[PDB]
Amino acid sequence: TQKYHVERPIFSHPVLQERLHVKDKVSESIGDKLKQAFTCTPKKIRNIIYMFLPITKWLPAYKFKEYVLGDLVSGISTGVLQLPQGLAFAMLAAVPPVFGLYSSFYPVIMYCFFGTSRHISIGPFAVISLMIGGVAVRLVPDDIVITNGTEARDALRVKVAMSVTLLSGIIQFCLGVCRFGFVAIYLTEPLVRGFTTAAAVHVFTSMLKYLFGVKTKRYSGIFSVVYSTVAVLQNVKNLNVCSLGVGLMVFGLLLGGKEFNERFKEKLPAPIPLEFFAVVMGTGISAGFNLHESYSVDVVGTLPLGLLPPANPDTSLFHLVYVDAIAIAIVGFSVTISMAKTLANKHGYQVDGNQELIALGICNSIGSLFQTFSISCSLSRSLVQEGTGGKTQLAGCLASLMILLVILATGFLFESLPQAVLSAIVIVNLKGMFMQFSDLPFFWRTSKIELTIWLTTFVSSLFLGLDYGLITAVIIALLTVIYRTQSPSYKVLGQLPDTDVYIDIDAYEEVKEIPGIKIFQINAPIYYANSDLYSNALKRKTGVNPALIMGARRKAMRKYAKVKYPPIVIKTTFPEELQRFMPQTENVHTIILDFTQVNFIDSVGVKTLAVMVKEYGDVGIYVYLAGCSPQVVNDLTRNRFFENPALKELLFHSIHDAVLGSHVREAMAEQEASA
Amino acid sequence: TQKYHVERPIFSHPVLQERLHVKDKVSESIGDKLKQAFTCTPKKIRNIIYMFLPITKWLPAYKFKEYVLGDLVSGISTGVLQLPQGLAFAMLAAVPPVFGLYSSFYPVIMYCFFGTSRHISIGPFAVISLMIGGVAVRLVPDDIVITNGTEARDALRVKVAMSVTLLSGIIQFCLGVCRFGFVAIYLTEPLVRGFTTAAAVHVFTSMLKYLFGVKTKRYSGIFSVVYSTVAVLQNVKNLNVCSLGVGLMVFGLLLGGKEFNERFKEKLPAPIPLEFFAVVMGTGISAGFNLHESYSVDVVGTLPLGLLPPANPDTSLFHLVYVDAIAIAIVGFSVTISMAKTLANKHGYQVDGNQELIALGICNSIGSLFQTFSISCSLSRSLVQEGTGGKTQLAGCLASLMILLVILATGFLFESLPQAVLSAIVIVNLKGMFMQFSDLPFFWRTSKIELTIWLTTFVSSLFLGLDYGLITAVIIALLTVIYRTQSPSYKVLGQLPDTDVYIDIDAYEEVKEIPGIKIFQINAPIYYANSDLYSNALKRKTGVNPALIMGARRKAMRKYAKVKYPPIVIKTTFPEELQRFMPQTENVHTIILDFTQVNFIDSVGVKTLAVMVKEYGDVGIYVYLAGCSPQVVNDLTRNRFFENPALKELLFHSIHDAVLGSHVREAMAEQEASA
Repeated sequence: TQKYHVERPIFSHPVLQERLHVKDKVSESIGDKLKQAFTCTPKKIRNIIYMFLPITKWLPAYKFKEYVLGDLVSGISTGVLQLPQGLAFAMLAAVPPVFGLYSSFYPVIMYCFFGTSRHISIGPFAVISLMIGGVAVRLVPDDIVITNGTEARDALRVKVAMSVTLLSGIIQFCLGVCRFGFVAIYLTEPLVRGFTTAAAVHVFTSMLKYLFGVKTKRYSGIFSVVYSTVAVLQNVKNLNVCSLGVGLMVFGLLLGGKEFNERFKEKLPAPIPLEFFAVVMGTGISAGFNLHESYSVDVVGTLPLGLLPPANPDTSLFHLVYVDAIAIAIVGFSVTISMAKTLANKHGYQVDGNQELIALGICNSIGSLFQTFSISCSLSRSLVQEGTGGKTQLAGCLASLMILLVILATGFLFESLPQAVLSAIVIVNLKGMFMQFSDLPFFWRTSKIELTIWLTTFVSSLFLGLDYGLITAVIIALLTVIYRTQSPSYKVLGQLPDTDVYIDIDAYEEVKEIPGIKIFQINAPIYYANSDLYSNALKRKTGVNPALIMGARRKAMRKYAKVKYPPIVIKTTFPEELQRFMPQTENVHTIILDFTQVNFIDSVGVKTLAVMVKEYGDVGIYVYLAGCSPQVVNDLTRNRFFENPALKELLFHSIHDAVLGSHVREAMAEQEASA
Repeated sequence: TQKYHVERPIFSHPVLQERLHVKDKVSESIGDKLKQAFTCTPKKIRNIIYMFLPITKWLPAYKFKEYVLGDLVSGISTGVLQLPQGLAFAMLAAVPPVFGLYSSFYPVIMYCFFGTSRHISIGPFAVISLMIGGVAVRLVPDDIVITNGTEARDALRVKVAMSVTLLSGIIQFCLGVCRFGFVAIYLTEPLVRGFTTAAAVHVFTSMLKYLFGVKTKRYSGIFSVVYSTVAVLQNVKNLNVCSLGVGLMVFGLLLGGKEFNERFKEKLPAPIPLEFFAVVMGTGISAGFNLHESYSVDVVGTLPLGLLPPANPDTSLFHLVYVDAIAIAIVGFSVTISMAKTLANKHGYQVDGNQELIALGICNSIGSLFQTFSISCSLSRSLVQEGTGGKTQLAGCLASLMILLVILATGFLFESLPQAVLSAIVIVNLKGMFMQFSDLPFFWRTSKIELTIWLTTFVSSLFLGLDYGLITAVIIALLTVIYRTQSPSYKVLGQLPDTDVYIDIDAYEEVKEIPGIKIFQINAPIYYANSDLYSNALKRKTGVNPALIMGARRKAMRKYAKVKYPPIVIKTTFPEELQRFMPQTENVHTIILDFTQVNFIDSVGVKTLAVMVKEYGDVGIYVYLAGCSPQVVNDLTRNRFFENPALKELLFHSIHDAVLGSHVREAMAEQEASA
């Protein structure tokens, strides 16, 4: 074997630098980058087309042998779940459900043409629908001045909804083309899991009132979940029993069917789309028993059979829906990129945030001309597509084809459909995300920092609106790194004999401390927020406090009473007469602070290091720096730390190098004192 | 000399760990900390008294020999500047100036008894006065229903001012006693410099309208500076010429006097208090020439001579001044701790944020009973106290004594005092902070990160209210560390022969790369926000892209066409027949990623590292980890990275250790292939 044997001299900073020569520093200029990426080679243009327009990329990669059956099953299940869930979001958004039908067909195909993620399901989303409904209510109130019909009111509501949807689409496209979308590098896996869980709880609390069959005022904004829950709880007295009863029966039936599908996962060739049987039996019972006026239950109502021509929305209303459209676009992009990243990490591939944002923005912008409200990623549909075995985006295309087949022919069958059934089917297909709470014990016993980031994201995202909840979750997520820096290892370390290794004294029982040597290590980049903490930790853990040493020297003195710079370290001037009565200690001649684990030095860090070196020299203690990175040396010579040229020799390439240099200097001092 | 000579075996993780034994892990329990700090020794109680009540600490340390003359001069100058500046803040706060006189005497003495900083000047501050005036206007408008006097209106204004001041004092005390104040570890030196500069510009723009002798509506809140400047500019047409003229003459006189004092700093024994001569000549000219009705200029008015008894403020109004008092307390504490830290770093000592907050809160709370509005640190007075040679807080006591001597006897002399003179003297004594702009070129050519943090703090603190401006300046200040992490060194490094040193290949011209070895180093803690960046940088800079290698192998294949886990690294299975037509490269057998510079590993980092190792093994490339810190090894074994026990041997204590281990494994493989 090749034994670890090296014979080199000491490599402090001056003696190492005198053996090295500076580069020629090859020219890396702005013009060199500028002329590149403009030659317009066929490969470059093909790559640009592939990145911007990805449908032409993976269609030749599609394989008929092993993808067709899975894609067909996934598309069938996606359409089956997309019908009533889309209707539910539509009737939640204070618009007729036919507009939800439009918003379930065009955007999916447009995202298939332009989107990157191949496993998420695109369509209407809950909190987007709540925002749209709140905007429409704020513009067009419940009572407006135009028998006693509401067609004009619904027309005004859909006009303002289309206006805010188009504004959100344009601003999303503008953000995407302006290279915004790098923030997808944020949104940590606990963070996105907590965000999706909070969104799920928001959907549950939003559709709880629709399950109960009670109509109340809609709440949008901060503290929306608690206000909605209070509104539901205050109106439980005014309740209908038959709608709640049928909702509970369909709830139990769907829960039993899902448990049966999970229990018999090995037996059936594919999971049967029980969500279609559920809705068809629900509408059959509603039509047969005629609950719409016998019990006066809420019904989704008549469904037009049309494919209305494109229309230009109302631009003039953009002036009042600035912040609303901004919030809608931010939340939609965040949810879409969150679910895309989650599914990509689940499978193994990757998604592009910029491409997702551009595709979503242009999709919303074009679909707004098609009388469709704002879209996002449907989390429940995305998980069920992942579970059933989705592999491509053509499952969404099949879902859109099924939606179209319903619209043109089957649309009049759902006129007698209770909204409680839609609410309950949304809850049962959303119950699959409440199993994402299983990471809480997965994070408690394992990396509690992920636990607290998950809790912070979930709390700030549930009890507060998503548009500010996610930005504050990201803020505390990134300040978590700051906190982790502010609590370093702070370990004093020695060495075990006849080795280069230097390990914590409280680690392994044979790393004997070198007598007279104290080595302090920090696992932090020692910037302003922890420079004083580092100084205090060094003064405490190593047991060498310069202020305490000076105080002890002064009290011993009073007890016994009855350009050229000065040297950094002054020798002890107290004679043996005064030194007879002293609190004698180990009297370490040097302390070395290795900088192998630091990343950079801040200006406050430079000042703290300089004053530390000055204080220890005033006491009479040499201070050496071990293993400073070239960036750290650059940050030191950047400031006025190296104004005194007699500080370049306090720098050492390694801890062992610093220890050996201290030993050599001690031997030289002893030889000079003797000889 | 002691040459660096070591003879030790290879120290990969298993062979190193088998030579070490785990601790007994001495008991560090909660109860051990709990019983400590409750024995109530005389030293402990004395230290608690010293920390909470510091006036008893440094009074015995006061020396009559070298402090008396400097303290007397500093106190004289502080009182001289405190008189008209305090009057100006009072008449800006929509309250009679006598209340500013009260707010210039009691709080200074109370802070002397309780405050820690020994060089800052305590009194009224501008933006605090703007907030108080805005609150008083919002509660009591300009036109209220109670000849045609305003004494009742002024009484209501001072009542609401005292109420909000007391609320700010109580909440400041509550924050201080609740150990809040650790945020003083933030507020970097560029950040506090920019904050003070923005505050100075706010004072200038606020008192510009008072210099012009025009009365407009007061603006408080976000974008206050631009609104105030627009209000001043729109009313330059409605102007008086005599007040502006006398303001310009006193401006020029004070500028000339300050330049003369600076030019003759060596000659005079002490800088003469020209601010007293200025105000006395101004009020003498105002009384003699009688401008109050000849030119109808603004006059500070009659000044009562009283020491009014303590009164209880209006508690019931607390319900409406929540956010206002919160902002006032936050801004006051921030300014005080900022100037305290700046002066402490200028001199060398340190200040306690918690003690400063407690002292300020209790000072404001008690002084609110004395008909005084909210206080803070006066920046201009603090700098002039620092410059004149302040050493103790008794200079503030002398300033308060001078203010009292003015109140009881000399108070009726300032009845005929134009407000333009007060505005101009504030500007001339505030011009000393506009020299703090000199750090902009000190930061451009030196550590541009400090430049951008300074610019961010100044912009967010000037063009936006201080209460949110400072919190957002802190937010971007702490995200600056995140950005600095997201742009690591990203250097591929080799070694120079016969040494342990490993240095960047683009550094010094003799660090020859070991053939078949690629070493990648990151100066970042490789968490979620830069894991993908690290992977891309490794795949790009080292020229080894596993996806590209697999693609090249597949294209060569198509060209030539006409629990027990599997081993991590699979041997190349392509025969020599297919290997004849290949894009042959260096074919590095290993790549080693040293973790000496990283601080921790995130869960996303663990996943990225695992998938990286898997991909490189699939290609057939060994991956080793060099110099992982014990925290990094703990973070790796924390996750499921070490589920496969054949990954513990990819860990090495040093880069040279990993290189030698790779060499030994290559030699063993060659020996096995041959023999």
